[PDB]
Amino acid sequence: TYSITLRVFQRNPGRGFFSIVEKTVFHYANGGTWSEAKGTHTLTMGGSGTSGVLRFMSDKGELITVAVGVHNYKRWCDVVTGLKPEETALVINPQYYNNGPRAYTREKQLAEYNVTSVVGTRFEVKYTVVEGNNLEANVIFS
Amino acid sequence: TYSITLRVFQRNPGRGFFSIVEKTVFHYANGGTWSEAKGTHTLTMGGSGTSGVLRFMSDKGELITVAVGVHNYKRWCDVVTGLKPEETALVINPQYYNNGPRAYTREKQLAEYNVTSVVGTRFEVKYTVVEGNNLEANVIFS
Amino acid sequence: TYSITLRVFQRNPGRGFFSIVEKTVFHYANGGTWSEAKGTHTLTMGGSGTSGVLRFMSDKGELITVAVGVHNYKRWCDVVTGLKPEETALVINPQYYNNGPRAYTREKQLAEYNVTSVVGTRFEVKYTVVEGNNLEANVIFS
Amino acid sequence: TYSITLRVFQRNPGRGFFSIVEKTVFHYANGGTWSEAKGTHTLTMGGSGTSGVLRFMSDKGELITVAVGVHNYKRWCDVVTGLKPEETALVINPQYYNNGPRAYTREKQLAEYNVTSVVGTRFEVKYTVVEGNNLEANVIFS
Ligand SMILES: CC(=O)N[C@@H]1[C@@H](O[C@@H]2O[C@H](CO)[C@H](O)[C@H](O)[C@H]2O)[C@@H](O)[C@@H](CO)O[C@@H]1O
Ligand SMILES: CC(=O)N[C@@H]1[C@@H](O[C@@H]2O[C@H](CO)[C@H](O)[C@H](O)[C@H]2O)[C@@H](O)[C@@H](CO)O[C@@H]1O
Ligand SMILES: CC(=O)N[C@@H]1[C@@H](O[C@@H]2O[C@H](CO)[C@H](O)[C@H](O)[C@H]2O)[C@@H](O)[C@@H](CO)O[C@@H]1O
Ligand SMILES: CC(=O)N[C@@H]1[C@@H](O[C@@H]2O[C@H](CO)[C@H](O)[C@H](O)[C@H]2O)[C@@H](O)[C@@H](CO)O[C@@H]1O
Repeated sequence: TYSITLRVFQRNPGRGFFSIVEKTVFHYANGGTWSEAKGTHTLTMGGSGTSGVLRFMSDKGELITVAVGVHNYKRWCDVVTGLKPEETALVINPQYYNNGPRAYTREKQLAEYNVTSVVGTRFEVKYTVVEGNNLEANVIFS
Repeated sequence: TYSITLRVFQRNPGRGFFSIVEKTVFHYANGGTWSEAKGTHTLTMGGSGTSGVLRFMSDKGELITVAVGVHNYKRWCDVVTGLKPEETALVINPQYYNNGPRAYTREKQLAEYNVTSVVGTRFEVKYTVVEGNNLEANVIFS
Repeated sequence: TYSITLRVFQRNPGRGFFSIVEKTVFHYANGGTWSEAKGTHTLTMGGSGTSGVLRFMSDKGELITVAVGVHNYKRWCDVVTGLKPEETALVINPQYYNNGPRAYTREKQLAEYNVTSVVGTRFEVKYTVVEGNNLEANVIFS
Repeated sequence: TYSITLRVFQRNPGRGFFSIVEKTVFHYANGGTWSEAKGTHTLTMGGSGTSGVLRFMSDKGELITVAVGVHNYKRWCDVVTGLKPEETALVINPQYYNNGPRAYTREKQLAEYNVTSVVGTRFEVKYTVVEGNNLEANVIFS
């Protein structure tokens, strides 16, 4: 199995304050489960080849998704911003598979990704433990 | 908009103890969001015609999903038990739409549903506020 | 160290739904901390001879406290019901020490305790692991 | 009633990640309760003249407390760092009253306070709504 444990850092009150509004797990690799402990979020997966998505909403209405997973035994991540209300995590997570429009991002196996949204919010995912089965990453909103 | 607020009642320690491992929102009706407050869980939706699923896992390994939504201006619900690890909420939620195998259950517009699983766990969903836009239901594991 | 992990079972929607409104840790035995994981609550203490209290409020307005700790290397518990708003856990926890009015209950070192409040709500604390340093109990509201 | 709603911002992963390990409510002004909603924390009090404390622990072992309250109809705040394990929030909260050693900080009725701990962690409490009965503050760790 693989696990990915996320710590969420929100840096800048001017961007508003984000909370989780959805959590999905893709069905490959015998699926997986999200759990929470001590304010952290862990995705546990049945092997290499699947992923999960957290969707966040800010108190200013901004919607963004963070995807993490393991592809061919290496971690990957992506952040999608500027989402419409109908673009739920249930819509987004499958887009990384079955030759969907985001598959290329999964294939990159990124240990770090940075993107800034249409309303100016800075997002970074950065793995702090980048190899092995017990992976760790910081999700930073700025 | 419609909201459905759930209170989870776990009755019987012999069944183990369940926690939420996934939360999905279907993309119809401009989507929606899950939120938590005072130990309760609220699905807020952009109109009639969509839904969301909570997947639960017990500390004895049992996996079950609870689906709630609004179909043609009336609440509906379903509970699916005996799930395999690969049958995530991401798999289950869409099965209520696009002529999927669970669409019939949504169409019933049930205000109450009772089912007992293969390992003997009793599940009930019961709406306590059954009409209007601010719906309320108890989810009982027994 | 000693830890006590609690699982909260709520049986009867007629009593309303309870959530935690305060958590205290008494200062003996190098204190301790509350943490949450997978819907469970763990009090971790620096040794035998201290305790902590969760105060709960129901959505029907009922206030009650659950105390757990270790006294002379054996677990103990208590439940206090019918609290007034000013009787916070900060008031209650110290009453088990310094010859306070609740010390007698700590001294009993109970592995189980049952009480019914004046409004008819049944409360039970029952330890399912009653010996050693990694203690476990169910807290049952009914 | 007075309420104080807190949003917690953590800026700098180098300081580690903090989670709440205790929440107290002082017994004056008919007490009060802590609640959580959408990742925010609200202290609801029966009137002016009381307070509550959140104690946080980082995953690097640092212990700190944040006190908020209303004194003579104006908000107040304080932060105490470098705590030993036995200095729980149960010890700290009462120190703001009965001519205790921290009363002077309550009496200042501060809308903002900044402190850096001996290990280099910056803490700020800043009220964003500083008047009326529905007060709001950001708690920033850096
Ligand atoms: C080893 C690995 O990461 N493989 C990835 C695939 O994962 C496998 O997918 C199959 C279903 O096709 C099955 O669920 C396996 O258990 C799982 O390991 C899959 O994610 C593909 C997607 O393009 O990438 C890798 O091949
Ligand atoms: C009024 C209502 O509940 N209608 C249901 C449909 O919901 C609509 O679906 C469309 C997309 O087809 C769109 O998203 C609308 O905003 C939404 O109201 C849909 O759920 C169907 C599924 O069979 O049932 C009703 O017709
Ligand atoms: C071993 C044990 O449980 N002792 C209990 C006491 O606990 C000790 O208390 C002292 C403070 O007086 C100190 O904090 C120690 O670290 C702690 O172990 C205490 O709880 C008394 C209360 O009457 O009961 C036992 O003796
Ligand atoms: C109006 C106000 O904020 N008064 C503060 C006091 O609060 C009152 O305290 C008494 C108990 O002595 C009682 O609990 C009241 O209900 C409460 O309003 C108290 O906090 C003092 C502490 O020095 O400060 C103000 O006077």
